Amino acid sequence: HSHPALTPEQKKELSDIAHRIVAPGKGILAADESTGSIAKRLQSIGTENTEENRRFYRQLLLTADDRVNPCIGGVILFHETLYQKADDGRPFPQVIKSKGGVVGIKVDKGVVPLAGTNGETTTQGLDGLSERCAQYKKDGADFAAWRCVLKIGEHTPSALAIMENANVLARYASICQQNGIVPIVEPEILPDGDHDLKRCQYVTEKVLAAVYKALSDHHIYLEGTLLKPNMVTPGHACTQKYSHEEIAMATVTALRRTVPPAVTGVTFLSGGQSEEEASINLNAINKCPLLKPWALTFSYGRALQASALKAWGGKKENLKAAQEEYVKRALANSLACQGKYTP
Amino acid sequence: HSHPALTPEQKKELSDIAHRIVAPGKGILAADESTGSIAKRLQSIGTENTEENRRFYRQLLLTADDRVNPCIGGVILFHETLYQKADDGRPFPQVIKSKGGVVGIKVDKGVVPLAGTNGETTTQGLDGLSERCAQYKKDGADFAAWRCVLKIGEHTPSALAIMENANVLARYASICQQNGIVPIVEPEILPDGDHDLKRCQYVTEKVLAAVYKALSDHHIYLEGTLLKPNMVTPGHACTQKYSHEEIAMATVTALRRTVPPAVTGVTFLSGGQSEEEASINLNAINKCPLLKPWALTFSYGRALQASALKAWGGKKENLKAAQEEYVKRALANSLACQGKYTP
Amino acid sequence: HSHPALTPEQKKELSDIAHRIVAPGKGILAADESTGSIAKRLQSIGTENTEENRRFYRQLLLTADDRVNPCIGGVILFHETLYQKADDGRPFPQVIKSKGGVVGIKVDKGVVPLAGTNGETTTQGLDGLSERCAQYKKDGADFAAWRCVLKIGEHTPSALAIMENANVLARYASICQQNGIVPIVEPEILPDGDHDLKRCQYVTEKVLAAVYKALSDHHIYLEGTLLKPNMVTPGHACTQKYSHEEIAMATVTALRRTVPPAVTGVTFLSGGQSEEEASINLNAINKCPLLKPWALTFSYGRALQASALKAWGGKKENLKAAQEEYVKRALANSLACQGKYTP
Amino acid sequence: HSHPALTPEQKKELSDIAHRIVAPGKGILAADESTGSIAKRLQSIGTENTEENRRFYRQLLLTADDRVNPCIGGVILFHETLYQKADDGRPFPQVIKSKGGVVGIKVDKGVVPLAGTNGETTTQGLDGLSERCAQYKKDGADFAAWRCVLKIGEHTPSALAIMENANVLARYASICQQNGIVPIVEPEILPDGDHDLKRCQYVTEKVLAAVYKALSDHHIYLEGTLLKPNMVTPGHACTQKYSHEEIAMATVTALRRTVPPAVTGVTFLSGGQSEEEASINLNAINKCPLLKPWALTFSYGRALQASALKAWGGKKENLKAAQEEYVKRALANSLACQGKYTP
Ligand SMILES: O=C(COP(=O)(O)O)[C@@H](O)[C@H](O)[C@H](O)COP(=O)(O)O
Ligand SMILES: O=C(COP(=O)(O)O)[C@@H](O)[C@H](O)[C@H](O)COP(=O)(O)O
Repeated sequence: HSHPALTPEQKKELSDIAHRIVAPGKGILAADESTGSIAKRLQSIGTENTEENRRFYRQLLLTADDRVNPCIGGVILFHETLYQKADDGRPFPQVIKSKGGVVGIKVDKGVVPLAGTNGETTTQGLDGLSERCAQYKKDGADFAAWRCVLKIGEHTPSALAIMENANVLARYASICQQNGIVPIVEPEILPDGDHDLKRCQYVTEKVLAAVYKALSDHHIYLEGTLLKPNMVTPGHACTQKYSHEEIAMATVTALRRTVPPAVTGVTFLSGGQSEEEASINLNAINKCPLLKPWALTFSYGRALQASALKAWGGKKENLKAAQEEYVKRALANSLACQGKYTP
Repeated sequence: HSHPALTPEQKKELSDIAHRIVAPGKGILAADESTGSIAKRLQSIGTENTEENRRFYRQLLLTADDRVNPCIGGVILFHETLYQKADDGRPFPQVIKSKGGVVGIKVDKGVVPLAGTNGETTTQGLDGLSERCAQYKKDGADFAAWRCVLKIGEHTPSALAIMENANVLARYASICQQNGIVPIVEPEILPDGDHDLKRCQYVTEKVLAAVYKALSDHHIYLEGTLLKPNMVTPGHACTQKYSHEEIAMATVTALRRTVPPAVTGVTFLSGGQSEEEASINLNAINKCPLLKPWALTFSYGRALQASALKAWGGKKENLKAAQEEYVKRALANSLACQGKYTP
Repeated sequence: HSHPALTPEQKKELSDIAHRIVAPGKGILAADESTGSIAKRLQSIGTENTEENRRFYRQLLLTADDRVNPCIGGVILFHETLYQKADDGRPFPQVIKSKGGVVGIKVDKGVVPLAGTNGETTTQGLDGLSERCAQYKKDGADFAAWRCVLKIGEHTPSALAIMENANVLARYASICQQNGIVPIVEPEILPDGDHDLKRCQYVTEKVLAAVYKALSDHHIYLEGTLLKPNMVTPGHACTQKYSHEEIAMATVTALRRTVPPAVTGVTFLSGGQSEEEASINLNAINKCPLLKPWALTFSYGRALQASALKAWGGKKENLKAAQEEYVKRALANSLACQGKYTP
Repeated sequence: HSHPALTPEQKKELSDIAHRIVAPGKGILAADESTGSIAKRLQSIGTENTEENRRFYRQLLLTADDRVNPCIGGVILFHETLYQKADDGRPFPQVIKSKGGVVGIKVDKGVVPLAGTNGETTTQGLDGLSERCAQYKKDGADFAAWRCVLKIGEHTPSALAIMENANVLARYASICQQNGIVPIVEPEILPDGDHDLKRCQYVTEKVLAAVYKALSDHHIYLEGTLLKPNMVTPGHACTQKYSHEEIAMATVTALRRTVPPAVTGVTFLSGGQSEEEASINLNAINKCPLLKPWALTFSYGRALQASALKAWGGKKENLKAAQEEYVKRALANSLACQGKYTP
């Protein structure tokens, strides 16, 4: 029966925020690398994993010149970062906002093993999520991030994996919208394996269909949501080669038959793709002749920081050289999400 | 796992047929009134329900002048009719085809009561449907019709009704596509009751979501399908009044959050709407500012024949006057499905 | 909500019939071999597949001396047989009944291929099943048979196969109970393959769980039903050997964690098991130390007729020798379903 | 596919623990009243809600004379209590154990509102539950408690409520079994409302069916689990009166058609029933002529402490009088779970 989960005013707030993030030419910078995640980053460039270093590396990205402004409609931060400040004592959420970006916050607590499965998982973080979202909202966050991981293999993703992960994404999304936070559903399908393009498109189609059915069961406002899916590509170990147009067609197709037009936008994850690779693919996708009723932009992390982190190396004197690489990719991906990339 | 239900060639055939039916400005004429259905029609105009009369009334519609050609992309026939001929010994499927229309055939066998429910039902017709489709395909049919009925009330549509009806529509759709027949999924939600616009949009959204999840589970090719849903409107007995723009917004909205863009088209059912009423609403719908990734056309029966049948009255001398009323509505609805309706 | 599918009087009738069939020491004789099924039988013994021969072979079994009376609580017949008569012009349903047996009728119309699957199927026969059941009930039938086939392989039974087959079994069961016919749910899992005991128990557990969840969704009266499942055994081509106690434990276990105690009884199918083999296994099952809240009897066909058909060979003079083999197995299985078999 | 969630040794440990708790004549004492729960208790008897008072009241129950030993097979504690000690510095888990009881621990974190529903909820507590269970196991706990609340009303329990609550109970159960903790599934259906016995039995049957289907999907070992359901009774505000035999029949029936015989036992919750009332009903239930393949015992809180708490009143001098009332109810319920009660 009709028992509204959201009021017209609440729907407007969520829809407004969602559109802002994926506005034309705009994308998302994923700087939510968790503890163990960012640790490896700083490691690859002989840099002590200290809170100060993390605060510096983050400030480095969030303070890049204004050339990045029209390219970044949103940036995801980890809990720690959301409460750090720039050298001028300015809170990071303020830095981002001052540059026209929307502040996002990762609210999930990592994946957990699914018993009785073949190395499959689901993710936690629902406990006290409501009050957490109410706080984050007060502290400048307007959208959240929650990653679910699925993988292609012999008997995976299993029916349990798909069903459980889809249900948890809906619970998370539900709680988010209750606190004025735009939830970004992220049902990532690992690119690991030797499977081909077809297998990926198939699993993506099945997974995405289950995801939105769950979202419907939990009464979630699609307009006030975003989707962070994997692009459709062959396994990393696949022997067969495919073109950028082929993965672009497979991607848009898989999305066309599963993602309702009501969904405000799609912010792809680079999932192990090189900076250039992820940009070209995003461009191809936006070039696909088919009809796309939702924004097809980016939500990259490594594909946006790889070069930067490298140019940084931990040396403070390398601040400019590092930021230049980032602004470079941001500009590159701002065009791609418009189908104008031209390297 | 990847076990193709359709080949690329099979998908092309189905997609091609689907697009033909809903090509710009084109709609569908529902002349599949069954035995007891068409019986009441002929009754309302003091006319014996004889096979010859039915053959005449049908010929009357299928032979209207060429003004109807660009307006009719498809017409659904009942079994009997599919094997009848025009006065010139020309098979009806040939008449339709010669005018550029695609021939459709109703394959369901009516609704059956769902035990343990409050007057709810599901529909049968799956037995030997495959061989039936193979035959119909050979005899000129390219798409099929199967109607499922749902109704809004205290505890209806129940979870069983929605789940069962959605599953049967998928089985039907699956068998159709296996025989080169484009299945038109028709999950009609009766307009009966005193419920309002909101209640209808809610039930439509929930029902449509279940429908496409089932279609996905049964591996059906969305591009090779059409959707024949009810427009979103208040109950027939609703006290509150709504405008054509209001039902147009409620309709497009309900569709935007449930119907994947891959679906080639949506052919609305008039469901008790007057000829004019159904035309204006279809126009409003196509006028809705929102983004519509699928064709929003018509699949009317009464809203296309009401006046004709009346002008006919059984008198053969009234052939011209009758056909004129039909051509009138066909032209009226061809514009509407383009958002250009006049008064 | 509470909308009774059955009245107390209707539930009593169904429960009563169900208990009668599986009363202590009683089992079921499956003589519902269809057209192509019984054809091979008569073939193996150089006998023309004529209606008269079928009528004779059937009469041969249904007229065996009274020693079989306490052993047979029910016998399933094919449509044809249900309307045939014994040499004395006595209708077969009357013969069976006069011997204290309940008459059953197969109402399904065979399996159909499931598109998009690896050789998987579902079964049809729901069309006009209601009126069919009303007739059969009038003509002496009190319970029905409907076989669904599932098979173990790489990716089978698939989620579609399990879900579809479980739903159809529920629709069938629902219609049956509406017409005073006790439905026997038969979710057979082919023993084909080289899988082991564990794999079978696993699939059986998963399949059986889905079956009863569907039965619940369709509001079916468990007490007024029976279950005709496959025993838990290794694939026919399995390399590993198992004892009668091992398959008995695997069987009872798989049933204990899926079959609600409300289910009046379980009538196992022999599924390619030799006459002796099926008897010993049924005995072991009834000997299992675990707690069994339902009757664990038989519903054999070949395991009950193999020897008979052979001793017959088509020769009318062999009537006695043939019936003796049948009575032999019936007596053998009457003990087994009591755990008193005496090899 | 076959990917064992539990080893034979793990299954044995869980099954063993489960049987111990519900051994003949034994029941469970629910002393897991949370913070706000036990607060009201101490309030009703003018007693400051201090940790010392709670420690005393708990010690009071866990140290009752040995007459309670054969009556208590298990007792559930709240986190705090699990780490408190008796006056002799003996850890509570040790007190319980020394008396032959199994120690249980509530691991859920309360109910949370389900958005888009009519006051419906689900419960949280899955985050870090694994490590929590590993710790509790080390600290003497062998089984856990997790309460899900459902309620009967106009459109409740809704499909979302039933589906979500059933899935969370399965996740909880899954994690528990991975850490050698026997999970007790508690899908409580509030007795609030003016509904009758029939409505309750219906909802209980539907809810219980969904619960076990979920448990199956998550591959949980039924033998290593217990069920804490509500007895089937009319709403608290129901106008119609029923006998103890009537609710006993409705209860056993609802359980017979939903709870697999593999489930080791059922520990009913008193849910607002008076001490006497809960005892008589438990007796009637065990007196029901129907077949019960699982233990039908108790898991009471108020129905076991009501009189005690009252006789205590906070006064230390009232220790004996208080414990006597508890031992009284424990003895009363030990008989009831055996069908030998006799007021
Ligand atoms: O003819 C129709 C044309 O539109 P569709 O809904 O078929 O598309 C509709 O108007 C329905 O048939 C109408 O409800 C007839 O119901 P009836 O009066 O016979 O009891
Ligand atoms: O007759 C039977 C008796 O037991 P039920 O399984 O019917 O209970 C079974 O033995 C099956 O019909 C058998 O697999 C026949 O298959 P077929 O050789 O014709 O290809």
